[PDB]
Amino acid sequence: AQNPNCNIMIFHPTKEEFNDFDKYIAYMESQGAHRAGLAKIIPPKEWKARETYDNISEILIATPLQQVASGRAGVFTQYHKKKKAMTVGEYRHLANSKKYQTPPHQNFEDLERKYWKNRIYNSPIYGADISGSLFDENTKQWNLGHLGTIQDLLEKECGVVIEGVNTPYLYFGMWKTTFAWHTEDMDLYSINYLHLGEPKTWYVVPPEHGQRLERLARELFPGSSRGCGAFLRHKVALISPTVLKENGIPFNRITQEAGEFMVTFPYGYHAGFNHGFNCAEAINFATPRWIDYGKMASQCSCGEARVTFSMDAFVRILQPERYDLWKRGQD
Ligand SMILES: O=C(O)CNC(=O)C(=O)O
Ligand SMILES: [Mg+2]
Ligand code: NI
Ligand SMILES: [Zn+2]
Repeated sequence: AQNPNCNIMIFHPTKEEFNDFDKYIAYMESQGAHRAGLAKIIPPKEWKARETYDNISEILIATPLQQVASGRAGVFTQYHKKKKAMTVGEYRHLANSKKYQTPPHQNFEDLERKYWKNRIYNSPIYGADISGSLFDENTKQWNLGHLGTIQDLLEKECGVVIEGVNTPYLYFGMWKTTFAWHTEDMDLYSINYLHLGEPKTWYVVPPEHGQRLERLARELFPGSSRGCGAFLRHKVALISPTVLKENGIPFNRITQEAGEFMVTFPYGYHAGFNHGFNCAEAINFATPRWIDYGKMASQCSCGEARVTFSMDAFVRILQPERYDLWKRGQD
């Protein structure tokens, strides 16, 4: 078995190897990358996502989200308070303000310490989940707006044609902006490219150990657990590395820098935070190996998780028994 300790692997494809996306994902899996739940891909030196980022300030963040925490430093939830629209140029100025900027620090580890110590005492503002792409249309390799669609993968694998579309999302972050512990919708893969700015630190649980994280989460968030049998689908709970270590939960961590891709694998729980002003782009995707994870994915039916139009068909075809109850939660 390749990568039996489930370490995060880092890949350096050549420009030749960067041509065929599906093939390279299958290669990474042949080396055991999926066992970690997360892999880093450093693009060939010849590759670029676009020529410059000089003209992005007029992108609109229609609903910036203020991430307000409740709990204790290592075990907290966050809720998202909607704020007034602002441009990316306005948001970048805000991120660089004295109130919101990254503090002085020695290195990523020092910054990570300061994050866990201090996050809950602040409410950073996240420009998340903005439909769109920063890849130049002429970028042919690993262009997240030109991937094969999950609907087409389900059709190729299973023969059933379904409605729905699959497009990327932009994320504009600042210091302390936070992504809560989650897997993807329908336990899909994700791919995330850090276009610009300051780093993003990731934490990940190997897929084979995801249920250990779920059991800890039920213990640590007991009211939430009673409310919903899949409450991590709400994407609100945070648990620190120290707490995970105290409770024996297997995990790994890595920092992504600008110019790097990360891939999350089916049922790889992940969480993290941004170091300062940045912009990332991410999208879900599928491979043949995903289908069995899709069929087994938990679902929130309490009404909180509320997701895209396109998840309907995935539930309806892969999980017909659950369909009725899950759709009640959607309506
Ligand atoms: O970058 C973020 O805030 C969150 N991204 C992801 O969870 C992802 O790419 O799967
Ligand atoms: Mg612009
Ligand atoms: Ni994710
Ligand atoms: Zn729920």
